[PDB]
Amino acid sequence: DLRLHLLLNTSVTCNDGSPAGYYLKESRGSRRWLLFLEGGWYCFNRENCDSRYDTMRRLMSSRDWPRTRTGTGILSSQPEENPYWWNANMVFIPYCSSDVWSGASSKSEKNEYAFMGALIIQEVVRELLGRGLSGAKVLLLAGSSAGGTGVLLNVDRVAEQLEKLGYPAIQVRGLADSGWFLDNKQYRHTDCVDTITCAPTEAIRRGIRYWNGVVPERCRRQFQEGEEWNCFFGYKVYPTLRSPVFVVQWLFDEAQLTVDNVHPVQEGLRLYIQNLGRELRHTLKDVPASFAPACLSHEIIIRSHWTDVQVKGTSLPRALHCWDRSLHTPLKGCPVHLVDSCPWPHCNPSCPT
Ligand SMILES: Cc1ccccc1OCC(=O)Nc1cccnc1
Ligand SMILES: *[C@@H]1O[C@H](CO)[C@@H](O)[C@H](O)[C@H]1NC(C)=O
Repeated sequence: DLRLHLLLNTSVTCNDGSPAGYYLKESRGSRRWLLFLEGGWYCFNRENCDSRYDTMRRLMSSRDWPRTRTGTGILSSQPEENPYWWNANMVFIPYCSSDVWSGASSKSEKNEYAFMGALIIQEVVRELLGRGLSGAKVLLLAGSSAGGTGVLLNVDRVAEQLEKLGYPAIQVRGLADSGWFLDNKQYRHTDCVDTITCAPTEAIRRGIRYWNGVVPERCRRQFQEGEEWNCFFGYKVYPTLRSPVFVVQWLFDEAQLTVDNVHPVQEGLRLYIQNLGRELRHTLKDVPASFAPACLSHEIIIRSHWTDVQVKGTSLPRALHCWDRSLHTPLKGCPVHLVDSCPWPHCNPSCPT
């Protein structure tokens, strides 16, 4: 199991001011480190954050966290469950900031909640250097759903932090799972007046101001003041990134469909769904490290059965291993770019049931 450590710097906090933290299982023979960001939506104003505190409190506070957690999927230490990185040092960072890992604002006389996601990642990295990370050769920052978007927003900052601290030999890389969203037209639509009616772009623009949210520097410089919300969308931020990033994305992601107001399918909805798959596939055509099956699902990398899905005969653990080999051009029988071309959910027989 992975063991809980609360941060020694207790000024870096979850939403309610309790200390943030991480779960760790060391592997002393290994110089590989996997730091995984949890997901779980977000909140963007006082009223909706208050509701989240009543019934989603573990995503806002460490008060009730358990002392241990079992590693699953890519966080498993058994080769049977994790063919890719079973011998690595494993870290699970709980999401308790409700800010897509972007925030840098403390609780104060002016702020009911703290939004410190960007500062939590930096503080975890700092405290791990004293526990073995100083001797690493590869640090893979991974994450699912809001945590996948968090990888995109934070991977280059982790790289800059380690360089400035004097560790230029640690190779920082990202693995973004189910965090690559489209700011597309919705299937049915409403003007932004509450949580359920506010479209992704309008909700993120309000959140960024509420959280004091920060985005990667090169993307910020392209879009400029007031337009930083654009950098939460993978196809817009990815081209600006310098660290290698592997992108895992279902073509018909369930969270994407929910934000699009989609739930015996007639012509209009058939065309909408087929167009969404085509648009997603278009955005990945120049992403050389990617895995994108034609399934209706959400998240995969910490699921126990993540080994089952294949694209063109290649599983996800195999694709990631091929990525590792490519970063030692293309490799015989060891592909890294795997995107389905069939146009309807479950046209791939390996999709999750
Ligand atoms: C849509 C989006 C774009 C960029 C960055 C983050 C985003 O949203 C993450 C998320 O988790 N959304 C969600 C909405 C309702 C129910 N579940 C999930
Ligand atoms: C605690 O965290 C803040 C914010 O990341 C940092 O600037 C500060 O120096 C830390 N405190 C100590 C004693 O390192």
